[PDB]
Amino acid sequence: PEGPEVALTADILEKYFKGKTLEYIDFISGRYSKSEPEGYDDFIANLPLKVSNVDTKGKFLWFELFDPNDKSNKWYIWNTFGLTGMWSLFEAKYTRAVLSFDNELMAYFSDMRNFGTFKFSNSEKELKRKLNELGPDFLKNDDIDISKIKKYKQPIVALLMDQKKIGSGLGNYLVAEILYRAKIDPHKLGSNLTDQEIENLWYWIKYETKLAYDSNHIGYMVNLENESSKIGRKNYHPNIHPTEKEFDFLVYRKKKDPNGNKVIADKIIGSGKNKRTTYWAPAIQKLE
DNA sequence: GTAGACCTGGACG
DNA sequence: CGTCCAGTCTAC
Repeated sequence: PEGPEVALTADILEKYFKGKTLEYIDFISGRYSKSEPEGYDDFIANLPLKVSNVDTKGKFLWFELFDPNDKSNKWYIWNTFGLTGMWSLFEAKYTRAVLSFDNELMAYFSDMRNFGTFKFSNSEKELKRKLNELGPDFLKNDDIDISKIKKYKQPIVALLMDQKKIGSGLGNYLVAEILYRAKIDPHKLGSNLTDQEIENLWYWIKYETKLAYDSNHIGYMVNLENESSKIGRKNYHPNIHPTEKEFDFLVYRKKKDPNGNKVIADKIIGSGKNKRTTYWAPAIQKLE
C-alpha cells in the first residue's frame, strides 16, 4: 500500500460502491474486534448511509457518506492500510472488516499484521486538518514544488519517504526505484542536490508513480488484481509516458540491477525498531 | 539521534 | 527450531 495502490483501490471502491447504501460495518477480528474504532458507535447509530465518494491523498483513503434525506448529515470513514492492508470484493484471509451494503453487496478489508486503521467522523473540519498534515500527492498532483528539497540537510531518501515535507504517497519500494532511475545516491542530502538533479528527480517521481498506478499486479493488492485489469486508469501526469507495460523492480529486493551491478541493502533511515532497508546500486547512483 | 512497540507471517538454514 | 525481512507512532 503505497500511494499508487491506495489510489487504484479507491477507484475500484468507487466503481463498485459509489451511490450504494451502507447498512452495516462489522469488525470480525483484529484490533477493532478487541476494541472498537474511534467514532464507531455514533457512526453505526446513523446507518444506513449513502456512499457519495471514495478518495485518497498519498497513502490515506476515506469514504464520504451522507443521509439521502438529510444531505447536511455527512459522515467519513478514515482508513489507513499499514503494511499489509487490502480491500476486496470477497472475504479473503485475514479479513478484519466487513461492510454490508444494500442488496447483499459486500466489501472486505483484510490485514494480516493489523497495522491498518479505521476512524469514523462526521466532522469535515477534522478531515481537512488531517489532509493538511499530508504533503501534495506525488501521483495526483502534477505541479508540486520539489525544489523545496534543497532546504533540507537530510538524505534524499529520507525526505522522499516523509509524507509531509515534499509530497505524500512514496514508500520503501517506490523511493528505491525512483532514486536508481534518477541515478542519485540515497545518502545525498537534499541541500546538496543541483537544480538539474531536482528537475530530473521530479521527472522520475512522476514516471514511477504513474507506472506503478497503471500496473495490474505489483503485488501489494493481490485481493483486487482481477478487478485491477477490469478498470481503467485516470490520466495522472498526462505528459509522462512509461515505456514498460508493467511495473518491475530494478533494484528493490534485488541482488543486482538489470545490468549485473551489485545492489546494496542499506540501512539509512530509522533507528531502533523502525529501521528501513534502502536498495541502491553504487555503480549507477552517485553524488553528482 | 537512538530505542522500542503494534502484529503475523514468509523465506531461508 | 532460529534468524532476518516486511507504515507509522512514542519516549529519553
